[PDB]
Amino acid sequence: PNHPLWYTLCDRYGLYVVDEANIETHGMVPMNRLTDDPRWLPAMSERVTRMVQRDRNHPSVIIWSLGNESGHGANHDALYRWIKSVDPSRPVQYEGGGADTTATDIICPMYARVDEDQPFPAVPKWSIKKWLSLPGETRPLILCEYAHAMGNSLGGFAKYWQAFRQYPRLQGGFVWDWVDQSLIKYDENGNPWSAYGGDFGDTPNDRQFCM
Amino acid sequence: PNHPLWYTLCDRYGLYVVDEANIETHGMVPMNRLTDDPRWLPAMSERVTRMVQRDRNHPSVIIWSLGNESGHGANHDALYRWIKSVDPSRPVQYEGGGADTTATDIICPMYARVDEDQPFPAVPKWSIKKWLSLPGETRPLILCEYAHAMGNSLGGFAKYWQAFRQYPRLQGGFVWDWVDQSLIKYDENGNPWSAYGGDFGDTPNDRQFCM
Ligand SMILES: CC(C)S[C@@H]1O[C@H](CO)[C@H](O)[C@H](O)[C@H]1O
Ligand code: NA
Ligand code: NA
Ligand code: NA
Ligand code: NA
Repeated sequence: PNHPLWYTLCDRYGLYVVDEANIETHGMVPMNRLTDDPRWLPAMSERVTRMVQRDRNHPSVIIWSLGNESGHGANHDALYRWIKSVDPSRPVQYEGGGADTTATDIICPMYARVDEDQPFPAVPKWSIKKWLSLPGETRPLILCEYAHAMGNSLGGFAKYWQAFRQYPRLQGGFVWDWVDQSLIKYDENGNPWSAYGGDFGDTPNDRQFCM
Repeated sequence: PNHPLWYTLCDRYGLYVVDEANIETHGMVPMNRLTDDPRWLPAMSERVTRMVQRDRNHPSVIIWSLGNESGHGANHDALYRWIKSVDPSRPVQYEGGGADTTATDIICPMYARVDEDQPFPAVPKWSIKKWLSLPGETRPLILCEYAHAMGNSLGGFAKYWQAFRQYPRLQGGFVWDWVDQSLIKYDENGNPWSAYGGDFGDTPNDRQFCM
C-alpha cells in the first residue's frame, strides 16, 4: 500500500490503481514456504485486511492484489475469499504460483511473452495469446509486469500492443517499471552521481538490477 | 454421404470420418433462404435423418455434419438437436452462418487464417488463435476447410501446423482438397487431355476452380 495521498491524487487526476498487500516472500525456498503455513496466516491476514479497511472507499482502486512473488499458498486462498466476501465491488488478483491459480480473478503473469511459450516446470509462462484459450480458461489476462525496462530496453514493445488490440481478453498490463531506483552519492568534489547496488558497501547486492 | 464402401475402408484402414448431409444451398440469396424456411424442413430433415440411420454403426464416423454453405437457419437448429437426441455418441458440426453458431459443437471455419482477422460483416473469419479466446467461447476449433490447394499453392501451410501444435484447442483441420476435379477429353488425334469448367460448352462456368 502506498502513501495515502497517492490514492487521492489518482482519484482526482484519473488513474486506475491496483492496490497491493505488503506481502512478498520471494527469497523463501520454495516461494510459498510461509504463505502455505497456517502459522503465518495471522501476519498475512493483517497486511491484506488492514489495506482493504484503509483504501476501500477510493474509486481509483479498481483491483485488489494479494501481494507479490510469494508462490501460491493456502493463506492466499483464504485471503482471496475474505476480500471477495467483504468487498464484492473489486476483482482480486495475484500472480504467485503460476499467475492463474484459484486465488486470482485475472490471469496476471509477469514477463509472459506474446507468441513464445516458456514452459518452466510447475509455473510455465505461456504465450499470452495461447494462455487465454487453454482448456477451461475463461478469465481476462492483464500482465502484472511486462516489458522489463532495464537500461536500453523495451525492444518488442509494439508486439504486446498489437496483441492487446487484436485480442478482446488481452486487456493490457503494467510495464516494469516507472522509475530507476538509483540513489545519489557525492564524490571527492561534492559532485552528485547515480549509485546502484553495491555502492554503499552493501554486500551481497544485485548491482544495477534496481534500475 | 459417400458410397457405402468408403466407411468400411475407413473402419479397416483407420481414418476419422466427418459424415456430411447432402445439403448445400450456396447460391441462394441470402445463403439461408431455404434453411430458415419451415417449408424446406421436411426435405432437409430426410437428408440428415437418413444419413444418420445408414451410417451410425461405423466406428470411422466420429463427427456428424449438417451440410455445407447453407447459411444458418432454424432448420439447422432443429436438425442439430435431432442428432444430439438420437446419437449422443458423436459431436455435430456445421460451418454455415459464421462457423460458431448454436448449430455446431465445434468451431469449424473455412479458410480462417492463422494470425490475420478477416472481419466480414455478419460472418467474420477471425484469426484461429483469436477465435478460441473470444469472450465466452470454450469450444474446440477444427477448420472444416483450409489451405486451398488450387494449382501452385499450400503457401504458409507450416504456419497452420505451428499453431495446431502450440494451442491445445486448435485441433487441426481438413485441407481443401484431396483430388483435382479435372475430366478427360479427347482431341482430334484421340489423345486424352485434362479438362476443366467451360471445356464442355458448359456456360456459365467457373473454369479451373474445380481443380
Ligand atoms: C470463391 C469463394 C467466394 S467460395 C469458395 O470456393 C472454393 C473454390 O474451390 C470452395 O468451393 C470453397 O468451399 C468456397 O468457400
Ligand atoms: Na484487448
Ligand atoms: Na529490479
Ligand atoms: Na492443438
Ligand atoms: Na473448387
